[PDB]
Amino acid sequence: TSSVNELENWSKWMQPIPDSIPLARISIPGTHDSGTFKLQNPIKQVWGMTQEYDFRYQMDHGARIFDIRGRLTDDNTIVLHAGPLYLYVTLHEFINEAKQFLKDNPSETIIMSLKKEYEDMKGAEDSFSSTFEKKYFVDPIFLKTEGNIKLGDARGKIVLLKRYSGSNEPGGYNNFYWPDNETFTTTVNQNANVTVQDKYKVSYDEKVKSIKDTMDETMNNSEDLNHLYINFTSLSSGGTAWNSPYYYASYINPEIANYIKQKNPARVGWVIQDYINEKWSPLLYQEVIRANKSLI
Ligand SMILES: O[C@H]1[C@H](O)[C@H](O)[C@H](O)[C@@H](O)[C@H]1O
Repeated sequence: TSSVNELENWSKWMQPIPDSIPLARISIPGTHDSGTFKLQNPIKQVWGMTQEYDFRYQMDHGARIFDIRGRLTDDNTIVLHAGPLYLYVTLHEFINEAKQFLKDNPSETIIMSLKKEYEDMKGAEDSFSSTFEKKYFVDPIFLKTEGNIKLGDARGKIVLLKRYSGSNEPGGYNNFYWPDNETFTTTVNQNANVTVQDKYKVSYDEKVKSIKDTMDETMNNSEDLNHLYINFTSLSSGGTAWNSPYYYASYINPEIANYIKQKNPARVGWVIQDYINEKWSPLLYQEVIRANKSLI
Protein backbone atom coordinates (compact mmCIF):
# COMPACT_ATOMS: atom_id res chain seq x y z
CA THR A 1 0.00 0.00 0.00
CA SER A 2 1.90 3.02 -1.38
CA SER A 3 0.71 5.78 -3.69
CA VAL A 4 1.92 8.85 -5.56
CA ASN A 5 -0.63 10.72 -3.44
CA GLU A 6 1.80 10.63 -0.53
CA LEU A 7 4.43 12.54 -2.52
CA GLU A 8 2.14 15.57 -2.19
CA ASN A 9 2.73 15.73 1.58
CA TRP A 10 5.97 17.72 1.76
CA SER A 11 6.31 16.75 5.45
CA LYS A 12 6.21 12.97 4.85
CA TRP A 13 7.09 12.61 1.15
CA MET A 14 9.71 9.89 1.69
CA GLN A 15 7.09 7.56 3.24
CA PRO A 16 5.82 5.90 0.00
CA ILE A 17 9.32 5.33 -1.44
CA PRO A 18 10.44 1.70 -0.94
CA ASP A 19 12.86 1.28 1.94
CA SER A 20 15.26 -0.60 -0.36
CA ILE A 21 15.99 2.37 -2.64
CA PRO A 22 19.40 3.98 -2.04
CA LEU A 23 19.30 7.63 -1.02
CA ALA A 24 21.46 8.47 -4.03
CA ARG A 25 18.76 7.22 -6.41
CA ILE A 26 16.08 9.39 -4.75
CA SER A 27 15.63 12.92 -6.08
CA ILE A 28 15.90 15.11 -2.99
CA PRO A 29 15.53 18.85 -2.33
CA GLY A 30 18.07 20.65 -0.19
CA THR A 31 18.86 24.12 1.06
CA HIS A 32 22.12 25.96 0.45
CA ASP A 33 23.67 27.82 3.39
CA SER A 34 20.70 26.55 5.34
CA GLY A 35 21.28 28.58 8.51
CA THR A 36 21.39 32.15 7.16
CA PHE A 37 17.73 32.88 7.90
CA LYS A 38 18.21 35.05 11.02
CA LEU A 39 20.29 37.75 9.33
CA GLN A 40 18.77 41.22 9.37
CA ASN A 41 21.54 43.75 8.63
CA PRO A 42 21.09 44.73 4.95
CA ILE A 43 24.75 44.43 3.94
CA LYS A 44 24.92 40.96 5.49
CA GLN A 45 21.79 40.00 3.55
CA VAL A 46 22.84 40.96 0.00
CA TRP A 47 26.17 39.17 0.40
CA GLY A 48 25.39 36.10 2.46
CA MET A 49 21.69 35.43 3.04
CA THR A 50 20.28 32.40 1.19
CA GLN A 51 17.13 31.41 3.14
CA GLU A 52 14.32 33.40 4.76
CA TYR A 53 12.59 30.70 6.87
CA ASP A 54 13.86 28.53 9.71
CA PHE A 55 14.93 24.88 9.61
CA ARG A 56 11.49 23.48 10.42
CA TYR A 57 9.93 25.51 7.60
CA GLN A 58 12.54 24.18 5.18
CA MET A 59 11.82 20.59 6.22
CA ASP A 60 8.06 21.18 6.00
CA HIS A 61 8.55 22.26 2.37
CA GLY A 62 10.20 18.96 1.44
CA ALA A 63 13.87 19.82 1.91
CA ARG A 64 15.79 16.87 3.33
CA ILE A 65 19.39 17.95 2.63
CA PHE A 66 20.92 20.70 4.74
CA ASP A 67 24.12 22.60 4.01
CA ILE A 68 25.48 23.21 7.51
CA ARG A 69 28.58 25.42 7.65
CA GLY A 70 30.27 25.50 11.03
CA ARG A 71 32.94 27.33 13.03
CA LEU A 72 34.60 26.15 16.23
CA THR A 73 34.34 28.76 19.00
CA ASP A 74 36.57 29.30 22.00
CA ASP A 75 34.10 27.62 24.38
CA ASN A 76 34.33 24.40 22.31
CA THR A 77 30.97 24.57 20.55
CA ILE A 78 30.30 24.73 16.81
CA VAL A 79 28.26 27.69 15.57
CA LEU A 80 26.99 28.47 12.08
CA HIS A 81 28.77 30.83 9.68
CA ALA A 82 28.48 32.05 6.11
CA GLY A 83 32.03 33.04 5.27
CA PRO A 84 33.06 35.43 8.05
CA LEU A 85 29.49 36.14 9.21
CA TYR A 86 28.16 34.82 12.50
CA LEU A 87 24.61 33.54 11.94
CA TYR A 88 23.18 33.44 15.51
CA VAL A 89 22.45 29.73 14.98
CA THR A 90 24.31 26.88 16.68
CA LEU A 91 25.01 23.33 15.59
CA HIS A 92 22.98 21.90 18.47
CA GLU A 93 20.12 24.21 17.47
CA PHE A 94 19.91 22.58 14.04
CA ILE A 95 20.25 19.02 15.32
CA ASN A 96 17.44 19.63 17.81
CA GLU A 97 15.20 20.93 15.01
CA ALA A 98 16.11 17.83 13.03
CA LYS A 99 15.35 15.62 16.02
CA GLN A 100 11.92 17.21 16.45
CA PHE A 101 11.18 16.83 12.75
CA LEU A 102 12.23 13.18 12.72
CA LYS A 103 10.09 12.51 15.80
CA ASP A 104 7.06 14.16 14.19
CA ASN A 105 7.71 12.45 10.82
CA PRO A 106 9.56 9.19 11.57
CA SER A 107 9.21 8.07 7.94
CA GLU A 108 11.76 10.69 6.86
CA THR A 109 15.51 11.11 7.01
CA ILE A 110 17.68 14.20 7.34
CA ILE A 111 20.90 14.50 5.34
CA MET A 112 23.29 16.99 6.93
CA SER A 113 26.27 18.28 4.98
CA LEU A 114 28.89 19.56 7.43
CA LYS A 115 31.77 21.80 6.36
CA LYS A 116 34.31 23.81 8.32
CA GLU A 117 33.44 27.31 7.12
CA TYR A 118 36.01 29.52 8.92
CA GLU A 119 39.26 29.25 10.89
CA ASP A 120 38.95 27.95 14.45
CA MET A 121 38.89 30.52 17.21
CA LYS A 122 42.22 30.58 19.00
CA GLY A 123 40.98 29.60 22.44
CA ALA A 124 39.66 26.15 21.45
CA GLU A 125 41.27 23.05 22.95
CA ASP A 126 40.69 20.55 20.13
CA SER A 127 40.30 20.44 16.37
CA PHE A 128 37.09 21.05 14.48
CA SER A 129 36.76 17.45 13.30
CA SER A 130 37.51 16.00 16.73
CA THR A 131 35.18 18.42 18.52
CA PHE A 132 32.36 17.65 16.09
CA GLU A 133 32.76 13.88 16.30
CA LYS A 134 33.23 13.58 20.07
CA LYS A 135 30.59 16.08 21.22
CA TYR A 136 27.95 15.84 18.46
CA PHE A 137 28.38 12.89 16.11
CA VAL A 138 28.60 9.98 18.58
CA ASP A 139 24.97 10.81 19.32
CA PRO A 140 22.89 7.80 18.13
CA ILE A 141 20.61 10.00 16.00
CA PHE A 142 23.39 9.97 13.38
CA LEU A 143 23.45 6.73 11.38
CA LYS A 144 26.93 5.19 11.64
CA THR A 145 26.75 2.67 8.80
CA GLU A 146 28.15 3.41 5.35
CA GLY A 147 28.10 2.02 1.82
CA ASN A 148 25.30 2.92 -0.58
CA ILE A 149 22.97 4.01 2.19
CA LYS A 150 19.39 2.80 1.76
CA LEU A 151 16.38 4.88 2.78
CA GLY A 152 15.19 2.08 5.07
CA ASP A 153 18.25 2.44 7.26
CA ALA A 154 18.06 6.25 7.17
CA ARG A 155 14.43 6.72 8.28
CA GLY A 156 14.39 8.44 11.64
CA LYS A 157 18.14 9.09 11.53
CA ILE A 158 20.42 11.90 10.37
CA VAL A 159 22.74 10.86 7.54
CA LEU A 160 26.03 12.78 7.61
CA LEU A 161 27.75 14.07 4.46
CA LYS A 162 31.31 14.92 5.53
CA ARG A 163 32.73 18.02 3.84
CA TYR A 164 35.52 18.18 6.44
CA SER A 165 38.80 16.35 6.72
CA GLY A 166 40.01 14.33 9.68
CA SER A 167 37.12 11.95 10.39
CA ASN A 168 37.86 9.13 12.82
CA GLU A 169 34.30 7.84 13.17
CA PRO A 170 32.49 5.73 10.56
CA GLY A 171 29.07 6.82 9.41
CA GLY A 172 27.49 8.67 6.51
CA TYR A 173 29.23 9.67 3.27
CA ASN A 174 33.01 10.04 3.48
CA ASN A 175 34.83 13.26 2.72
CA PHE A 176 36.15 13.53 -0.83
CA TYR A 177 38.12 15.94 -3.01
CA TRP A 178 35.81 18.89 -3.76
CA PRO A 179 37.56 21.22 -6.22
CA ASP A 180 36.56 24.86 -5.94
CA ASN A 181 33.95 26.24 -8.35
CA GLU A 182 33.73 23.29 -10.75
CA THR A 183 31.61 20.42 -11.96
CA PHE A 184 33.50 17.28 -11.02
CA THR A 185 33.23 13.51 -10.61
CA THR A 186 35.08 11.38 -8.07
CA THR A 187 34.58 8.40 -5.78
CA VAL A 188 32.76 8.64 -2.45
CA ASN A 189 33.60 5.29 -0.91
CA GLN A 190 34.72 2.16 -2.66
CA ASN A 191 31.97 1.23 -5.15
CA ALA A 192 30.14 4.60 -5.10
CA ASN A 193 30.71 7.50 -7.46
CA VAL A 194 29.58 11.12 -7.09
CA THR A 195 29.08 14.05 -9.49
CA VAL A 196 28.79 17.58 -8.08
CA GLN A 197 27.90 20.81 -9.87
CA ASP A 198 29.01 23.64 -7.56
CA LYS A 199 29.78 26.41 -10.03
CA TYR A 200 29.12 29.26 -7.65
CA LYS A 201 30.71 32.51 -8.81
CA VAL A 202 29.92 32.06 -12.51
CA SER A 203 27.94 34.10 -15.01
CA TYR A 204 24.19 33.68 -14.73
CA ASP A 205 24.07 32.11 -18.19
CA GLU A 206 26.80 29.60 -17.42
CA LYS A 207 25.06 28.78 -14.13
CA VAL A 208 21.69 27.88 -15.66
CA LYS A 209 23.50 25.98 -18.42
CA SER A 210 25.49 23.95 -15.89
CA ILE A 211 22.43 23.11 -13.78
CA LYS A 212 20.68 21.78 -16.89
CA ASP A 213 23.73 19.94 -18.22
CA THR A 214 24.31 18.06 -14.97
CA MET A 215 20.61 17.32 -14.53
CA ASP A 216 20.62 15.92 -18.09
CA GLU A 217 23.37 13.49 -17.10
CA THR A 218 21.34 12.45 -14.04
CA MET A 219 18.20 12.16 -16.16
CA ASN A 220 19.87 9.99 -18.80
CA ASN A 221 21.48 7.86 -16.07
CA SER A 222 18.38 7.35 -13.96
CA GLU A 223 18.93 3.67 -13.08
CA ASP A 224 22.57 3.92 -11.92
CA LEU A 225 21.88 3.34 -8.23
CA ASN A 226 25.43 3.92 -6.99
CA HIS A 227 26.08 7.39 -8.44
CA LEU A 228 25.36 10.51 -6.38
CA TYR A 229 24.33 13.57 -8.39
CA ILE A 230 24.48 16.79 -6.36
CA ASN A 231 23.29 19.95 -8.12
CA PHE A 232 23.61 23.39 -6.50
CA THR A 233 21.17 25.81 -8.09
CA SER A 234 22.52 28.57 -5.84
CA LEU A 235 24.72 31.42 -7.06
CA SER A 236 27.04 33.64 -5.01
CA SER A 237 26.30 37.32 -4.51
CA GLY A 238 27.49 40.24 -6.59
CA GLY A 239 26.92 42.76 -3.82
CA THR A 240 23.68 44.44 -4.93
CA ALA A 241 19.98 43.88 -5.37
CA TRP A 242 20.70 43.16 -9.04
CA ASN A 243 22.97 40.18 -8.26
CA SER A 244 22.29 39.06 -4.70
CA PRO A 245 21.53 35.36 -4.21
CA TYR A 246 17.92 36.43 -3.72
CA TYR A 247 17.76 38.09 -7.14
CA TYR A 248 19.37 35.06 -8.80
CA ALA A 249 17.15 32.60 -6.95
CA SER A 250 13.99 34.48 -7.96
CA TYR A 251 14.78 33.52 -11.57
CA ILE A 252 16.67 30.21 -11.31
CA ASN A 253 14.17 28.34 -9.11
CA PRO A 254 11.21 28.68 -11.51
CA GLU A 255 13.57 28.33 -14.48
CA ILE A 256 14.71 24.94 -13.21
CA ALA A 257 11.19 24.03 -12.05
CA ASN A 258 9.90 24.47 -15.61
CA TYR A 259 12.83 22.47 -16.97
CA ILE A 260 11.72 19.51 -14.82
CA LYS A 261 8.01 19.91 -15.58
CA GLN A 262 8.90 20.06 -19.28
CA LYS A 263 11.12 16.96 -19.28
CA ASN A 264 9.08 14.77 -16.86
CA PRO A 265 12.30 12.95 -15.89
CA ALA A 266 12.62 9.80 -13.86
CA ARG A 267 15.42 11.35 -11.78
CA VAL A 268 16.88 14.82 -11.18
CA GLY A 269 19.44 14.31 -8.40
CA TRP A 270 20.00 16.14 -5.12
CA VAL A 271 18.94 19.70 -5.93
CA ILE A 272 20.29 22.22 -3.41
CA GLN A 273 18.61 25.60 -3.81
CA ASP A 274 18.62 29.01 -2.21
CA TYR A 275 15.49 30.61 -0.73
CA ILE A 276 12.98 27.77 -0.46
CA ASN A 277 9.62 29.55 -0.16
CA GLU A 278 6.18 29.80 -1.77
CA LYS A 279 6.76 32.98 -3.81
CA TRP A 280 7.79 31.66 -7.23
CA SER A 281 5.90 29.12 -9.31
CA PRO A 282 6.36 26.47 -10.36
CA LEU A 283 7.90 25.36 -7.04
CA LEU A 284 11.29 23.73 -7.62
CA TYR A 285 11.31 21.46 -4.56
CA GLN A 286 7.81 20.26 -5.44
CA GLU A 287 8.94 19.34 -8.95
CA VAL A 288 12.03 17.60 -7.56
CA ILE A 289 9.91 15.55 -5.14
CA ARG A 290 7.38 14.56 -7.80
CA ALA A 291 10.25 13.27 -9.97
CA ASN A 292 10.22 10.25 -7.64
CA LYS A 293 6.85 9.09 -9.01
CA SER A 294 8.59 6.29 -10.94
CA LEU A 295 9.89 4.79 -7.66
CA ILE A 296 6.48 3.80 -6.28
O1 LIG B 1 32.57 30.01 -1.07
C1 LIG B 1 31.76 28.90 -0.73
C2 LIG B 1 32.68 27.68 -0.59
O2 LIG B 1 33.71 27.74 -1.55
C3 LIG B 1 31.95 26.34 -0.71
O3 LIG B 1 32.90 25.34 -1.00
C4 LIG B 1 30.93 26.28 -1.85
O4 LIG B 1 30.21 25.09 -1.62
C5 LIG B 1 29.97 27.48 -1.98
O5 LIG B 1 28.91 27.43 -1.05
C6 LIG B 1 30.69 28.82 -1.82
O6 LIG B 1 29.71 29.77 -1.49
